[PDB]
Amino acid sequence: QPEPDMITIFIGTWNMGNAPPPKKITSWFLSKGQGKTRDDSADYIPHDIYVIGTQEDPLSEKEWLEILKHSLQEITSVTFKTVAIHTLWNIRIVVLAKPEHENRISHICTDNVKTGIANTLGNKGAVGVSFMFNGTSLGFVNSHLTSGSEKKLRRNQNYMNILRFLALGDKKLSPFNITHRFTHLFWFGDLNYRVDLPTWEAETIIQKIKQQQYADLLSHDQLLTERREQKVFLHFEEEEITFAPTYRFERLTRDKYAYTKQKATGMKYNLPSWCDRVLWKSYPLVHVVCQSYGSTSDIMTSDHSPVFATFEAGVTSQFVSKNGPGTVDSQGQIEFLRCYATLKTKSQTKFYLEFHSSCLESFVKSQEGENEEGSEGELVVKFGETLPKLKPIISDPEYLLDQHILISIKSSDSDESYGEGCIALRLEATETQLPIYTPLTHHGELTGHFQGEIKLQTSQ
Ligand SMILES: CC(C)(O)CNC1CCOCC1
Repeated sequence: QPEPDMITIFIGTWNMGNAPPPKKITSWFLSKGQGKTRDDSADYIPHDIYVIGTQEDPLSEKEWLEILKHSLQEITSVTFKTVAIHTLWNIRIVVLAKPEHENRISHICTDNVKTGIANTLGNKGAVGVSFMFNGTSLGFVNSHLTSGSEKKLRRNQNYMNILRFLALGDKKLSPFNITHRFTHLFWFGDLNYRVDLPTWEAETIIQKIKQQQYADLLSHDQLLTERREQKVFLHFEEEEITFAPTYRFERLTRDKYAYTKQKATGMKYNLPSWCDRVLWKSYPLVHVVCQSYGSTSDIMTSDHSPVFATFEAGVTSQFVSKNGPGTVDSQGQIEFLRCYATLKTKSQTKFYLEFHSSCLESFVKSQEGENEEGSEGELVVKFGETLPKLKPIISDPEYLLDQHILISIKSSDSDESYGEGCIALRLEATETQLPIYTPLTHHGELTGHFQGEIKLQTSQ
């Protein structure tokens, strides 16, 4: 039985509106409805992993697991295994996997983050799951962010609290938040970003939706505009949206958007919006392809429609050589030339680098760089030719070229990371000086850049 080099992953997000689901929800898991939908010829093919995020979920974990498992069994004739389930209030994530994957999955973590303070603490936040699939780390986040058209800044704040405080993946990666801990990170949920148009334009918006003319609406979508302006979800991807707004519907039909202000809405309008979203961030030069992104048309118990997304995701095998793991492989090395960090900090401390990677027996600290001033005011930390030679555990190029090096630039004074980034070893050549680059972020905000050259020696 060969190990896979690619799996498919289903992501669902559904705000259930505190109502039980209808008797049949199979269209969701089949990626059928509006948008980028899955070919009928694939309907009996199971995805490898199904990750289901709900919000406003009224069901017990047991109730929902029985619906999900019976749904997938009806579709695929496979009895899925439960990898993990975690619930914060009415926000839930379920991870299900094909039985053949049970021994490939390990290091399962779950966590939650509650957002807001006093007033604004009590129902919004995120749940998440991580695990290893053979040699590949996978992370999944289901968030229900602050509601209301005039709270986009709060949503952005909720996002930063979630990525700072959600404790998933390898704790040894102490400088790194969830946006650096995983080969593939999927973040989805009722993110609650709205189409920012005047209230008076409500019937015009509905007209456009009925004509399937989304362009003038997506240009006002707050998540797209906040992402363009680098306010949120920096360095994540989202597939093009080609499905109607998923909120806010009258229940039991999809023929009507309920947008007008009511006591029950706090006297707020709910203009039709793409509240329900799936984004991802994968390490550089790893295969990840979105093969569906859309909404169902036939599940109408909630004021939201479910959203699906599916992905091809590259994965690697759990490599054993005669040498590593449990020692170094002397035929392997990673070298760095002409390297420097450019930082936005207004502070003057010395800095050093830390290199983290599962291809190393443990993380490596550099010497301090030499600080200089850039021509436009910047701090430039020069490492030149001074960075250490990294000694990987395995030298085989079929392993090493699939690996990544995480970099943190840390203050000598405080040992606090000022920026984090990631370099792929998927090079065009070995034993050859090649340019490398990563942006540097901290708390998911851009803080600088790291650039230079790499020289990678493998056993070939
Ligand atoms: C690295 C690449 C293949 O050129 C683009 N892939 C992106 C996928 C999602 O996260 C950021 C990287």
